[PDB]
Amino acid sequence: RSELTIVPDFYPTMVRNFNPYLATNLRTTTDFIYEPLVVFNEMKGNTPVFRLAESYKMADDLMSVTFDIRKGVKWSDGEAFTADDVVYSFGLLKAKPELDQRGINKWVTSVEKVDEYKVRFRLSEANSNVPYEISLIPIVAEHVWKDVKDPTTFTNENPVGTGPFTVIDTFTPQLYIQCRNPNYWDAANLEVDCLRVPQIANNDQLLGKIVNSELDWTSSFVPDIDRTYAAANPNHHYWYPAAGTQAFMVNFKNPDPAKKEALDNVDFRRAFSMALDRQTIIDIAFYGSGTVNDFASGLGYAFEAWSDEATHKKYKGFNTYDVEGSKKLLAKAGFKDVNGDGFVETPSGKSFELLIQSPNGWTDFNNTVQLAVEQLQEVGIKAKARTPEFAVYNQAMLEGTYDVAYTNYFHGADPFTYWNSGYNSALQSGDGMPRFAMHYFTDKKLDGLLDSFYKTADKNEQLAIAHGIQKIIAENQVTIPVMSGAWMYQYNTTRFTGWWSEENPKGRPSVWAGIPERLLHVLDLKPV
Repeated sequence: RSELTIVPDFYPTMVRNFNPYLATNLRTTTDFIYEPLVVFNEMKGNTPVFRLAESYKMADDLMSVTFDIRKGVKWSDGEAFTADDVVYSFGLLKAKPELDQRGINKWVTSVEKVDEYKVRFRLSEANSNVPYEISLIPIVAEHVWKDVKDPTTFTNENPVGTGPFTVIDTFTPQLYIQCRNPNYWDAANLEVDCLRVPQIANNDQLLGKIVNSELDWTSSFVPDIDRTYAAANPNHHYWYPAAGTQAFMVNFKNPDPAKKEALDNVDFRRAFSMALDRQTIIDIAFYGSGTVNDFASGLGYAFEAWSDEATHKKYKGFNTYDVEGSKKLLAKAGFKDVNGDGFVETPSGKSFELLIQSPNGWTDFNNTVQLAVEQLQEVGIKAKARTPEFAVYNQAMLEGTYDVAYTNYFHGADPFTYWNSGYNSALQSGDGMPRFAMHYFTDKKLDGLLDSFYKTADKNEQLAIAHGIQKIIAENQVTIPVMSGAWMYQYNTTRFTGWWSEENPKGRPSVWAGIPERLLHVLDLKPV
C-alpha cells in the first residue's frame, strides 16, 4: 500500500465534508473524488485532456456545445456514469444557484440529454470559452443526490465518486486517508493507492513537518527554502513556475502637462523600463520567488505557448536591465537635464517628478517601488514612493489622478484575463470598474481583437488574434511589466518519482483544489 502525503490546505481539525458544492469543505473532493469531463492543461496552451468525456464539439454558431461521454466508466458505487449525471448536476445548480460557486448558470441556459452518452449545453451567448468553464464544474451521482433533500447542508460523508480516490479509509481529527476508487475507469494508470492527508494548522507547523521530510506533495510558502528545506535532504525539491503578471502602470492622461509629456511618450516608457533590474526585484523584494517578465506586452512565461516569438524579441530589449541604453534613449528623445540637478527635464524643458504608488501595508510591493526609485534615479528620472491605503490608491487610478502605480493582475487559464482586464478600453470607464485597465491608453483595433478572442472556436484563428494583441501592446510599451508571480509547489522524491518540475514541465504542479491538472499529476506518480 503506497500512501502519498499531500497538503492541499490547512485546517485546525478535520471535519468530514466532501460536498463539492460547499465553499467550506475538504480540499480533496474535486478532482480526486469527482473527475471532470475534461481537464484543461493551462500551462500547455490550455489544451484539453479528455477524461470522463471523450470529446466535445461547439456549434459553428457557438451558441451550444455537446460532449460525448466515455462509455464504461463507473461510480465507485458500481453504477454507470452517463449523460444523466451531467444533466442532473447542472440542473441542480441551475435550480439552486448558491450551489453554483463558479457561476456557470450565467453561461448555460440548459443542459439536455441527446442520448445516454451525449449531452448538449445550450448557451445564452456566443462564447468559445464555455467548454473550459464547464470543465471546472464538478459532476455528482444522480442516483445518489436525487435522494438528498438538503444539498446545501449535506456533508456527503460517504462519497460515491468517479475519481481515483473515493474510499475514506481513515478519518480522525488529526488525519484522514482517501484510498483508491475500486471501480476507477483508469485504474491501470493510477499507481498511488491512497492520499494521506495530515492536519496542519499553519505555515509554522508545515515548515516543521516538511523539513523533517514527512510530506510528499505541498504548495505552501516556505521561508529561506534553500537553507531550511532543500539542504536538509537531497530528496527535497521544489519548482516555482510563472503565474500572474505584475507591473508598473503609467497614467497616459496625467493632468500635469509636464508629467504627461513624459508618461505619454513611448520612448520614455521604454527608458523607464530599461532602467529596472527585474531579477534583483524578485530576489530582494520577493525572496527569489517569481519569474522575470521581459515581454513588452506583459504576456509572461506562463503563456510562452501563445507568444509570437518575433514580437517578443523585437521589444525584449526595451524590457531588459540596460542602464546605458536607458540613458541613451532618454537622451535621444529629448529628455535632458537642463537644470543641472542630475535629473532629466522634459524635452520642452519642463521639470517633473513621478510619484510611484503601491498600497499601504503590501510590503513586497512597497519594497519593489522603493527599489524602482533607486534604479530610476540612476538614469536621471526623478521618482518618489508613496503608500496610500488601497482605497485611495485604487480611487486615484479610477479617477486618473495618479502618476505611476505598481500592481498585480488576475491570472487566467490563458492570456485573455490579463489582456482584457488590463487593456480593454471599455473597462476604463463606468461605475464600479477595477483599476486594471486604468492607464487610459486607447486603441480601437486592440479592443476589436480582445472582443473577438472568444468569438471563434478555431484555435489557430484565436492564436492569430493573440499575436495581434501582443504586437499592439508591445510596440506601444503600454505598461512596464516586471515579473510573474510564482506557483507554490514542493515535492519529495523519497517515496515517489514522476513529479513535474523545471526539467519535466508537464503542467501546473500545485496540489491545491482549484488546479484540475493535479489529477493528471498524481497519475504520473510512481512509488519508490
